[PDB]
Amino acid sequence: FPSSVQIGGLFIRNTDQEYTAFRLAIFLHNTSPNASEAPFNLVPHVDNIETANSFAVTNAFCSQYSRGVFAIFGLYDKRSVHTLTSFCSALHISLITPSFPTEGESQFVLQLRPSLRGALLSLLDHYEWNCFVFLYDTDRGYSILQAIMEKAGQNGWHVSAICVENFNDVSYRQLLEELDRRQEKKFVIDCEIERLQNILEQIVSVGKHVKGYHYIIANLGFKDISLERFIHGGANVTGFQLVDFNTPMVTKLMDRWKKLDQREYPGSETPPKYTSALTYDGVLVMAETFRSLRRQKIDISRRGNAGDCLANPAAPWGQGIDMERTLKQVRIQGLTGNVQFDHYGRRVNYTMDVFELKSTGPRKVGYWNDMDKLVLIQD
Amino acid sequence: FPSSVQIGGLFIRNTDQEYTAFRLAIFLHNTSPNASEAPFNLVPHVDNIETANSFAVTNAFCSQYSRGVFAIFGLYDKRSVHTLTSFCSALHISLITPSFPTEGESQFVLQLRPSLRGALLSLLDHYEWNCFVFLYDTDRGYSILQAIMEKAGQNGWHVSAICVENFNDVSYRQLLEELDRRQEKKFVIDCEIERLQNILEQIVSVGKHVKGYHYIIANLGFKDISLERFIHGGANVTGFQLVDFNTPMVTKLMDRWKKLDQREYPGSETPPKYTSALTYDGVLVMAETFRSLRRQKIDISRRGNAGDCLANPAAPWGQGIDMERTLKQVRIQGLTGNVQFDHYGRRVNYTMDVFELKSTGPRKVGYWNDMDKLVLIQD
Ligand SMILES: *[C@@H]1O[C@H](CO)[C@@H](O[C@@H]2O[C@H](CO)[C@@H](O)[C@H](O)[C@H]2NC(C)=O)[C@H](O)[C@H]1NC(C)=O
Ligand SMILES: *[C@@H]1O[C@H](CO)[C@@H](O[C@@H]2O[C@H](CO)[C@@H](O)[C@H](O)[C@H]2NC(C)=O)[C@H](O)[C@H]1NC(C)=O
Ligand SMILES: *[C@@H]1O[C@H](CO)[C@@H](O[C@@H]2O[C@H](CO)[C@@H](O)[C@H](O)[C@H]2NC(C)=O)[C@H](O)[C@H]1NC(C)=O
Ligand SMILES: *[C@@H]1O[C@H](CO)[C@@H](O[C@@H]2O[C@H](CO)[C@@H](O)[C@H](O)[C@H]2NC(C)=O)[C@H](O)[C@H]1NC(C)=O
Ligand SMILES: *[C@@H]1O[C@H](CO)[C@@H](O)[C@H](O)[C@H]1NC(C)=O
Ligand SMILES: *[C@@H]1O[C@H](CO)[C@@H](O)[C@H](O)[C@H]1NC(C)=O
Repeated sequence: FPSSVQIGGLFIRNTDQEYTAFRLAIFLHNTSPNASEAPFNLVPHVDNIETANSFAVTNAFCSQYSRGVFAIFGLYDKRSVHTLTSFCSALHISLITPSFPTEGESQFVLQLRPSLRGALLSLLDHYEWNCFVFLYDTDRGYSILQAIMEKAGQNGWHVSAICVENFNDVSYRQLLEELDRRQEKKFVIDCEIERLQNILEQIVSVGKHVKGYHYIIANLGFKDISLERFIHGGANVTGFQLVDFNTPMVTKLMDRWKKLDQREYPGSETPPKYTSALTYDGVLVMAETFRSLRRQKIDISRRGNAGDCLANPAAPWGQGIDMERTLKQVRIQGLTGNVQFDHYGRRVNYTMDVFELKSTGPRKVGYWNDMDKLVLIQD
Repeated sequence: FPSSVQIGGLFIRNTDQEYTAFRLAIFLHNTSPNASEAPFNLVPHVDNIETANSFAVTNAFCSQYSRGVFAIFGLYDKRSVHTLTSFCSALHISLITPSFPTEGESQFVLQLRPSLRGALLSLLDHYEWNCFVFLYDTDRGYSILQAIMEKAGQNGWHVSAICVENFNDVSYRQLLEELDRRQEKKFVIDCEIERLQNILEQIVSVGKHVKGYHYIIANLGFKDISLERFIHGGANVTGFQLVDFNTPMVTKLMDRWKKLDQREYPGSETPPKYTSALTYDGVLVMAETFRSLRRQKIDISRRGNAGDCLANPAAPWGQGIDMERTLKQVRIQGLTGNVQFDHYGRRVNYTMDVFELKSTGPRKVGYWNDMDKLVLIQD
């Protein structure tokens, strides 16, 4: 087994913090005082691309492929998910990603991000929502939209779905205005953080951040966002929190996170978002995987592969099958809790806290896990 | 100007008829008795691939790119739209496609298929639908879904959206059953032809093909499908028909179409579907485009380009800009009527007939064009 293991790093636009987390995890691994933890070094070959279109991601993949990576830690969006996952499976180069889960690809894709679908639907039931509007964007695909619209159709919900991509201050006013005329009181928001911040501001500019309005934020990082105004406005706001900041592992990470040079490690100036936590865990998963391969006595090597992604015929890495099988057997504790997978490479046996906004600030009102579903606190 | 022009042909799964149309148009061009029509020959370099995943489409593109094609006539689906359009724009190789329109790509993509969005929404208004279910699949993206759900949210429609991908006879029964319990009477169906045929059968097995049920079929080929049972059942069925079979141009095509050897030209056994008509027009558009380039005295050549799609830096074809600009200026008559485009490469100044199902069979009840919108017949 090699003393150095080559892995790919494929990051896209506005993922500075995630890359900072990637770098920290790798540093902590390579400088570990524990020979058992680090019998090999991780040598990342990284592309940080700002466009993230399909052509550029394909070129990045092929560049990493020719540099002989055994696996790729990679992010994608709607525009690149298909090429990246397709090239990975075709060539048996395992993809480890913190990006939105995707059912299509079923081999060579390990999806660190657990599904929010069940939790979100369970929540809507508990609250007995029947008429609400769904504000959203499509950067992370259409799964949540489809899940909501299907649940709505089977339950006689009157849901008004509205895409807010490319809305300006005017679009919103009009949007928030009409909304005002219909007297919409309940909302589910599913957007990128940047867009989320903006919508929330608009709602506050509108004065619908007061009681009694209710907002459910459909993401895994309730605490990643500033809700000060809503805490003061008095509106209901519910969300999910995958990362538990009151645990030793997260605490220890935070201890180091706060000491990072914010100029050299952009994104360290704020606490890690859930995507950054997922990225850190991804490195933990890869480290465990290579330790396992080593125990299995599988001397991973890509010699003497041509290194050409467009080679005809395609020449898939023969040891890729072992890598992929071993990845999915990983079961470790991470920033995002129990990290464990099914054969499709999807997270299973996981939990997330459910938070509500109270005067005192965010308060935990329960949790959701894939075995018990929604469990609220009660005396 | 070369006497032979190299073009790409990228066809995916179950596109036999479309390729048959492609071949016929090219044959009719190369064997034209008219020197003005054919001052050059069209030399297609074709890939007919059965999987149609992103890896295979990228490899096909690169193979055609290295064979020195000036443009590519290509089909895609949700899985390949991004790679194909991305590679085309990056390398200034114009894509001419009959596939579902896509707003993202704004250069080097000419979209032969006109939008159905306005027509469909106009239709729902005319009929004053407020409560209906939307049966659909996602092979052609989510535009129609989004358009419906947004229109619904702004108009207080109670729409129940249901995706039917991967439904079997059991899924449908349950589906059609529950539907029965809710007493759903009105439906919009937006699926692939194969899936459409199947749903329609299920509905007939259910007995909801009678009066008074209403079905709106959201596609451009009302006549492409067998509705015999519904003609007899007595249900309302409305749809759109882009190709006018009672015109000299279509008639002449049909004259030759029916004489095709159905073994050598699979798909000729039935009348051309609207996608096949679009494919034929695509060749007409390319022929006109090359005739225009010739008049402009633009001696198109890709010498001595490396021919490597993954070349760094990317070396876009310098004459690609002219090709792309000229494509979009094309204005000709085709099987699908007036073929004309805006600078985004989208169809404009087009019309489609609106058909209803009557005892006598399909009867035209009006039309929709992008200037007049919905115009119904009335005494
Ligand atoms: C605001 O959120 C509170 C959360 O407490 C909602 O009240 C809860 O509703 C659930 C389900 O209806 C009950 O099981 C809890 O007992 C309720 N808690 C309390 C303290 O009342 C409330 O419905 C929401 N109100 C609005 C206007 O959105
Ligand atoms: C869910 O995950 C936990 C680990 O986070 C699993 O608990 C472990 O189970 C093993 C047996 O396989 C015990 O030996 C360990 O002591 C447990 N660790 C704990 C409790 O921290 C649990 O088995 C998983 N449940 C599933 C997969 O159904
Ligand atoms: C079935 O379709 C017929 C189409 O004629 C519908 O009747 C038309 O409705 C439109 C708009 O309401 C009117 O402008 C036409 O004058 C109507 N035509 C006729 C002949 O009545 C009818 O509403 C549909 N019925 C059902 C049950 O779906
Ligand atoms: C819509 O398309 C038709 C062609 O199908 C255009 O009609 C032509 O207009 C030109 C002037 O540019 C006339 O010289 C031709 O005689 C017309 N051909 C016909 C009527 O068959 C029409 O201009 C287009 N309208 C638009 C683009 O607004
Ligand atoms: C050393 O690393 C191995 C593998 O990660 C682990 O089992 C062990 O607990 C570590 N030892 C210490 C002292 O942390
Ligand atoms: C010959 O082709 C040119 C260009 O397509 C066209 O303008 C002309 O009408 C054609 N002539 C005949 C007789 O069809």
